[PDB]
Amino acid sequence: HGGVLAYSLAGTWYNGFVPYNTPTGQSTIQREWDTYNPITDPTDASISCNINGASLGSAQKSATVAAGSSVTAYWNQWPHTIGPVMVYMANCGGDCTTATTSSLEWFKINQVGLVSGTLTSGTWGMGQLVANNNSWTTSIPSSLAAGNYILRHELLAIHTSNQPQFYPECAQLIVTGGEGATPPASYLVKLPGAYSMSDPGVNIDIYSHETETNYTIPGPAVWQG
Ligand SMILES: *[C@@H]1O[C@H](CO)[C@@H](O)[C@H](O)[C@H]1NC(C)=O
Ligand SMILES: *[C@@H]1O[C@H](CO)[C@@H](O)[C@H](O)[C@H]1NC(C)=O
Ligand SMILES: [Cu+2]
Ligand code: NA
Repeated sequence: HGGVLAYSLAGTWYNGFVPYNTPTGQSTIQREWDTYNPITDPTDASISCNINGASLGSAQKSATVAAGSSVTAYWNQWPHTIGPVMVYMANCGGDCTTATTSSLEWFKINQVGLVSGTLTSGTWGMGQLVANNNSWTTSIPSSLAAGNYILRHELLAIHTSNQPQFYPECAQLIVTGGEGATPPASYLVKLPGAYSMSDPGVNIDIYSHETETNYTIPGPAVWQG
């Protein structure tokens, strides 16, 4: 329970949205997310940028960063330790502030699932996130084409048998520089669309598979540039 409260993007601090408070008056690079609760339906309409995922209009900011830049997301004191961490991006195809995030083409730039051990006693990316000051650091691909992008962080907590808990947040970026590269169509997915309850990593009971050492992370392959 929680989410991304703030960012450090290419050396600069950015405040995130404050959940449970009204969006009126708030100003952030982050899309509006209203509660600490997970999205439990993998096909939920708002799974791209959480509920309500709304733009802040004139108060909506965007972080300008070079392709190749390091981007860090900071969480609350995150209480869950079992499941993957995933970082996605999507071209807004225009202004991000006016973009419907559920219509975008999402590609994955970083993930860490089961690093070693078994589902129930192993090391997960989410455990690594907690251990690293409740934060996750990865780079925007060096080659990425300049443009307007959403940067999306997602935690999939799978500690409750057969109930996935998706915790997504979105931040608006202006990506500068780069080398004009775009991910091929095979890396691109929709949100919702990418996930379902037939995915082995989504509809999972870890407690009936306590010697299992494989975990196929849901969603597409990672596009590193
Ligand atoms: C730990 O994260 C907090 C934000 O939650 C940040 O203010 C602080 O600088 C971080 N500390 C270190 C040592 O990275
Ligand atoms: C682990 O491996 C088996 C095949 O050996 C596969 O059927 C199963 O879905 C995998 N589980 C996950 C969570 O990826
Ligand atoms: Cu929780
Ligand atoms: Na904008």
